[PDB]
Amino acid sequence: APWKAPGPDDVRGPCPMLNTLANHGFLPHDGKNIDVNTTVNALSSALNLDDELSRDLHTFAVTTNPQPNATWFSLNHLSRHNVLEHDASLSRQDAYFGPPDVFNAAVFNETKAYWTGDIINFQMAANALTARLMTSNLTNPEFSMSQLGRGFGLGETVCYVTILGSKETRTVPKAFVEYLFENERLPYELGFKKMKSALTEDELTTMMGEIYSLQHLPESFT
Amino acid sequence: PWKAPGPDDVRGPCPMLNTLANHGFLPHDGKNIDVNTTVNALSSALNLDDELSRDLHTFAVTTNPQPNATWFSLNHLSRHNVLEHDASLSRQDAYFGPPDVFNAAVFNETKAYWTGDIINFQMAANALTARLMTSNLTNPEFSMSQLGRGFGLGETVCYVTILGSKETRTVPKAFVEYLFENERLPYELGFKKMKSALTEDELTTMMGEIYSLQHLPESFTKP
Amino acid sequence: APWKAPGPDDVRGPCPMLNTLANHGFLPHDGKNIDVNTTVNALSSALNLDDELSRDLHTFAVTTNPQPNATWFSLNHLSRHNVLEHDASLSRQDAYFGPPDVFNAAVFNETKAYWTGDIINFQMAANALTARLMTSNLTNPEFSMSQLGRGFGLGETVCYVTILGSKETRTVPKAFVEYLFENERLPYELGFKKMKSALTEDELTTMMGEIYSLQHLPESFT
Amino acid sequence: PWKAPGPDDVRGPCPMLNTLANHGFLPHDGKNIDVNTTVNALSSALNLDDELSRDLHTFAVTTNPQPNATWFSLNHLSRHNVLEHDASLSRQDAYFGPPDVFNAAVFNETKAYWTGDIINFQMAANALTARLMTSNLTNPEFSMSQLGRGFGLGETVCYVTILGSKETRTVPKAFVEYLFENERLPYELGFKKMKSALTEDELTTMMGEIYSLQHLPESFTKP
Ligand code: HEM
Ligand code: HEM
Ligand code: HEM
Ligand code: HEM
Ligand SMILES: [Mg+2]
Ligand SMILES: [Mg+2]
Ligand SMILES: [Mg+2]
Ligand SMILES: [Mg+2]
Repeated sequence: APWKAPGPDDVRGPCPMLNTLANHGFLPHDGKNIDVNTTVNALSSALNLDDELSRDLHTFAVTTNPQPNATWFSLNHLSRHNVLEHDASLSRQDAYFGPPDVFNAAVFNETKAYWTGDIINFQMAANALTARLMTSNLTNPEFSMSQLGRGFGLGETVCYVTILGSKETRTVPKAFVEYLFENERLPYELGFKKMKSALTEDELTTMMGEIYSLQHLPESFT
Repeated sequence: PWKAPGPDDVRGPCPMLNTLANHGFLPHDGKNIDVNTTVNALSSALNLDDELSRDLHTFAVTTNPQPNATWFSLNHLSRHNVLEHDASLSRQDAYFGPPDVFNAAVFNETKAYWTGDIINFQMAANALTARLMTSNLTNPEFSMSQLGRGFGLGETVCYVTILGSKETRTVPKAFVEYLFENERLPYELGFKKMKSALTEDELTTMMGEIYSLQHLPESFTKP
Repeated sequence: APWKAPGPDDVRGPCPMLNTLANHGFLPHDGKNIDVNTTVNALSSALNLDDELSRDLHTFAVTTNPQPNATWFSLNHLSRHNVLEHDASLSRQDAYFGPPDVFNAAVFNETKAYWTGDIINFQMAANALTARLMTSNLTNPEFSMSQLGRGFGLGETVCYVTILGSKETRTVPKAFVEYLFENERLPYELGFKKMKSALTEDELTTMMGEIYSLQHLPESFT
Repeated sequence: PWKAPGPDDVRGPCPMLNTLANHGFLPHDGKNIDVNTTVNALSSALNLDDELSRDLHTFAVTTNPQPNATWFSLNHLSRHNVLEHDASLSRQDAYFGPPDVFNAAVFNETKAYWTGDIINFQMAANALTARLMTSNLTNPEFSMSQLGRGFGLGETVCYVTILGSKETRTVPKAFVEYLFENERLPYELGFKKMKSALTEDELTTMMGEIYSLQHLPESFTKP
């Protein structure tokens, strides 16, 4: 598949998947001026997400554009700390410790430890998210996790399992996920093909609850 | 054979010594255990090396309140922050409740990190890491000395390699759940004691291995 | 593929591949009384080795049978230290430290470190063998490595790369090799199919020289 | 710009300081380097944090034979078993030859462990492990104190993360080969100094990471 790394005047953000889609040219390769038609059609073409889900993700995205009531966004808008970006990411530093947009191999090394099989299931995904939340809470004196941010993390975890893998079996090959994060390239060469049955909002919300139910966080946690 | 403990039979915070008492390898009432009793029990039931068993006994007797004692009883082992410590896999922290008896809610956290039918060292490291972070975040009196940290590493190596294989560094998950939940050796699941006795040097090496696979904060207590 | 773990009265040896072939029933599942017809036909059927190579491997094997001039062997005969079995194995302890027949995860952990890619090439294989030789030399006060034993190690390394992988490209997927060693099961479920062009003795000998040329051992080494 | 060293220009065992002298970040003759010169050179050429640069200077001046010196020259750094040590990646052990100049045969061993076009921390750990074992097996005067062991870890973290990325913990192999073989910064290969300055704490953390990926004997010197 066509793919090109970002250059000096291209922008990227904290989302491994949107970065990947820009690298492949499903989104503008420069990462800029992403309109709602582009978002819906890109997420459909690359990943077979349902339009409603894609449109709602776009609606979230444009809240990071500093222009009031904007209808578009750019990938670097997404990076601003504690808007959509949050602490306890799986592959990025907390803003307190470093720029929270770029891939960090040490953070990802922690996450990967909890993927203790060739196939990632929801318990493993829940464990990784729990670990990262506890690590941030213990080490970051500016740690914050709002109700919204907690929901964002649940959605992000459901997304890498079920959009790279199977919403039906709630599993994904570990290699697919490592490839996406480490390369910001879709794992086509490992055999990845987009899902046949489009992921809906209702399916995503249901599965977010499932991940939540498998986590083992302190009762006082958000 | 196996017999449940009665109200006069003392037990402690160690799932394995409790189990050995229930089978009569140790005195069934859990009391007055001297070094020959410890060594015979660990050798006969589990084929630990005698040097390791003797050194474990030496640790155990430090929990006896009586000075210059050469023996201990299982309830002595429950004394908080002598050999017993926070972030146990199957017991409550002493701050929250009695730290001797099995606690299903705590064990449910631990089991979540044992992802397959076979537990490996990464899974075991993950469970210990999670329990340490949970205690640190929830217990306002949490303590974990370098000594306690080392104790936890030893305990984790013990359930994997004494119920399982030091050679493959794995154990069937069902063996471990059976020991903790029943305090009975998993004979009926096929368990047979190791052919090659576990030595102190092997245990020490494997403690470092578990440590190396954990993902705790860099500032977190080291063993 | 049919496969069964060994039971109490089955015997196994220090060779991960012969153990595997017994588990699949290409060799007698009990590991006993392996005649030359069985060896040649099993290595052909499972792995497509040339008959001459298989016959010569059998001729080596029977030297471990304590019966003088035996025409057959059993897998546990192979384990006897410093006959065909040698120090600096990739997945077994040196005899000085432990029984040198069974898989050891700590030894294999060292070996695997040198397979620094998803595809193992000859430089990586040479590096792993070099590392294990140096580790044994440094730690084992009874370390021995004869000229024959050194040759045996070269052959063993060429075998896991080119019999699980490709003699043509001199590479093998790392996952195939890890699967064979850790499971003593052929990596069929990962996509393994035996080579189309049978491996010959001449090819093996040539490639043994290639591995040798890529190693970085002390000049004083055997 | 870059200028080769002449016969009056002293050089030492550090590929990077030699390189910085060749580019004139350090005095081209390699002499009389004070703390402001060190800090300016490391900041301007490589964007190291100033605290790290100052502490590196403090190490460097211990190699000056003159007591109470606040400066050093590059050849001072070559003094065996002060900061210079055995099992270097690109230099001979002092027992076998001068331990300051680049040695292609030694570097050929090191490069063998850099298996792809990109060097990661496992590859770097492997190269260091191999060189340590080679020196131990071949040099009858081999020495590796805990201090020297730590020095080696720091040097390995430095070529990966100062030429490459501390964020991804990788570097292009060609950048590293270019620095060692030419003692010239690999500008023509696309190298640009890091945007986020490397700190002492980051370096220390990554030294522990390299250590954790090495496969040395359990008895081998620890940092
Ligand atoms: C317009 C659509 C999308 C938007 C606006 C968006 C936005 C974001 C943002 C702002 C973050 C950073 C949160 C943080 O970790 O601090 C993020 C992370 C993430 N996104 Fe997206 N995303 C989109 C689509 C997708 C899709 C389709 C996937 C499918 C795999 C995905 C997977 C992820 C994952 C797994 C993370 C977590 C990264 C980490 O924790 O290191 N995203 N996304
Ligand atoms: C004389 C020998 C022994 C002594 C004195 C001893 C002592 C103890 C003590 C005091 C604890 C409580 C630590 C804590 O979790 O707070 C403990 C826990 C533990 N012991 Fe032992 N033990 C002995 C032998 C064994 C053996 C042979 C095994 C083999 C499986 C074993 C497995 C464990 C495990 C897995 C724990 C952790 C339980 C948990 O975290 O919930 N112990 N032991
Ligand atoms: C009749 C045929 C064979 C015989 C007699 C034989 C014998 C042996 C013996 C005695 C060893 C132990 C050497 C040691 O590591 O100490 C060994 C190891 C080994 N064998 Fe075989 N083998 C045969 C066929 C094969 C085949 C077809 C393969 C193909 C992959 C293979 C792969 C290996 C490997 C990779 C090792 C090294 C194990 C290690 O170092 O941990 N062998 N073999
Ligand atoms: C004032 C700052 C520095 C001082 C005093 C210093 C000192 C030294 C010394 C004495 C050695 C020889 C150790 C040995 O291999 O025996 C050395 C080696 C080394 N230095 Fe530096 N160094 C400095 C800065 C740097 C920087 C900024 C880098 C970044 C790439 C670097 C990279 C290396 C490497 C990779 C080696 C190992 C060479 C080998 O093993 O062949 N150094 N340094
Ligand atoms: Mg974040
Ligand atoms: Mg406790
Ligand atoms: Mg061997
Ligand atoms: Mg040196």
